[PDB]
Amino acid sequence: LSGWELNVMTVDDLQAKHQAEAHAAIDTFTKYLDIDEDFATVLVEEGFSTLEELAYVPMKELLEIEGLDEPTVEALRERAKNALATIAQAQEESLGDNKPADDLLNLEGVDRDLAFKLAARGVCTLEDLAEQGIDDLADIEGLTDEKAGALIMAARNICWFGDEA
Repeated sequence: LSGWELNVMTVDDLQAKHQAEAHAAIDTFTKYLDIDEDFATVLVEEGFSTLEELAYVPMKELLEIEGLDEPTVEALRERAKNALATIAQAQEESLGDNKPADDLLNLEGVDRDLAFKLAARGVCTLEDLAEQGIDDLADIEGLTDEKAGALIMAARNICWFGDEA
């Protein structure tokens, strides 16, 4: 009805979602004023909670913060770089919901590419391959139907026909 993604998750904490998140960000600026601790704190007016579009901001609006020396701005830039790094890490961890473990790369005949493709197909655990047919594991970038069938036979032999755990 609104066209935008609605989110209702919290039940008792972070219930307001606008005031409880305003003054609770100590995990973000855990090392912000690394020169000395008795300098300042992050503000709520600007927010200091974005760390993505805040990397580039002119000096027209940063005067309202008392105690603005060049170590302060250098520590701000260093923390922005560290935030960029941790955000890129969180992205590269969240986008790829595959995680091919050691049991997935131990199959004979699959490199990183085939492992990633079979993990993106929808299966990621060894015991759940026997219930995937030949056409189910088809349309793979770099996998012949005969080779896919043979790998399915090998999987069902090592897991089901082998009778081991």
